[PDB]
Amino acid sequence: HLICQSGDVLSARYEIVDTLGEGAFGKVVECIDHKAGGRHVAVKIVKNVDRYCEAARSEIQVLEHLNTTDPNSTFRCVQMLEWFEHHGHICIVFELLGLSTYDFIKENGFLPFRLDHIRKMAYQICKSVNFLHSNKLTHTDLKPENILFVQSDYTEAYNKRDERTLINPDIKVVDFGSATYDDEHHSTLVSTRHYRAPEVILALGWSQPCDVWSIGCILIEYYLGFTVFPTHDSKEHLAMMERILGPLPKHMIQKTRKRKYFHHDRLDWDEHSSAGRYVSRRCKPLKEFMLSQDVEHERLFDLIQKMLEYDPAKRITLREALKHPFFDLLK
Ligand SMILES: CC(C)(C)c1ccc(C(=O)Nc2cn3cc(-c4cn[nH]c4)ccc3n2)cn1
Repeated sequence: HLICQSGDVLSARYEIVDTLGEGAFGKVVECIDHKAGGRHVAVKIVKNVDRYCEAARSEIQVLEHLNTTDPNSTFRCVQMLEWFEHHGHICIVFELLGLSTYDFIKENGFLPFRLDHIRKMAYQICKSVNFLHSNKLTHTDLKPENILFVQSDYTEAYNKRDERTLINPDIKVVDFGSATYDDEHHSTLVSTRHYRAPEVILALGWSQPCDVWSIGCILIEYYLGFTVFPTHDSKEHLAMMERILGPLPKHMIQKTRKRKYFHHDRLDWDEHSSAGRYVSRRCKPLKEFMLSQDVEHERLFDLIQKMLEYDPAKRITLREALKHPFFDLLK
C-alpha cells in the first residue's frame, strides 16, 4: 500500500486506477496504459519475497514461450504484454480480464453454473491446458481463482432472489508462476490443497496428469457451487477422497514415503475422532452428488470420475477428455 496507491504512474507509463486482488503473492492492479492509448491492463506487482521472485521469473519465461507459439490466444492462455522493475519489485503486465470463476459463483450467492455453461467452460479449460501439455508443461496450480472470465458482464432476473447470468461465459487461464517443464526441477508440494492430485500428496512424482485431477475438482465445484474436499489437512483430504472415490490403490500406498498417513498399507484414519465424524457427514460417494439423472448430467460425472482416477498412468488425458460425449452438444 506504500507504493501502489491510486494515481501512481508506475515506470512513467502505467496509471494505477484500481486494485483488483491482494495476497502473499503481492497485488494485481488495474492500470491505464498511456503509451497504449489509455487501454486498461492488469499489472501484477510481485512481493519482494524470494519465492515469488522465482515464480515471477518463471511466469515471464513460460508466457513469453506460450504467447509466442499462440499469439492470437487460440488456446486461451492470458496474454503477457510486458514486464519491468519499479521501486524494487517485478511488475508483469497482462491484458485485463474480468471476474474469476470463483468470484462469480461467490457473488452469485454460491449458485452453480448452468450445465450448458459448464460444457463450454470445461471445453475451453481442457483445450487450454491440453495446449500446455503439448508444449511439455504442467500448470500445477489450476483452480477456480485461476480461471478468469474474459468479460464479467451479466444480466439479472428474479428466480428466492435475483440470478446473475453471464453475457459471455468465455474464460482464460492465468497464473503461470508454478508452471513446470518436463525436464526441469519438480517441487514436491504443488497446487492449492483443495485441488492437488493423490500422487502429489503422496509425493509419488507428478507430471501432466495432476492437472487433469485439478480440472476434475474444478468441474465438481462449477456443478455444485461448493468444494467436495473442504479440508486444510493432508490425511483428512485422503480420507475425503476414500469416502468419495473409494479406497486408494494398494500399489500407490506401498510406493509412498508418506508412512505417517498409513498403518499396514491402509489409511490411518480414526473414525472415532472429531475429524472422522466430520468427514463421514460431509462426504459421500461421487455419484450421490448428482442433481439429475438426465443423460448430460450422467456424461459430466462419467468424465469427472475418469479425471479423478487415482493412478495418474490410468487417468484420462485431456486429449481423450476432449473426445468425451459430454462435449458433443458443442457441435
Ligand atoms: C468487477 C470488475 C470491477 C469489472 C472486475 C473485477 C475483477 C477483475 C480482475 O480480477 N481482472 C484481472 C485479474 N487478472 C489477473 C491476471 C493474472 C494473475 N496471475 N497472472 C495473471 C491477468 C489478468 C487479470 N485480469 C477485473 N474487473
